[PDB]
Amino acid sequence: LEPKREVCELNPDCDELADHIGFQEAYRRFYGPV
Repeated sequence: LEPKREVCELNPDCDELADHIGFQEAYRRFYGPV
């Protein structure tokens, strides 16, 4: 797994994850590999 969540921070879709946990599950929802 490489730096992929860099874009996640921009899109509120998975960015909201960092609000209560901020791990990867949210990003995996629309990608898969972390």
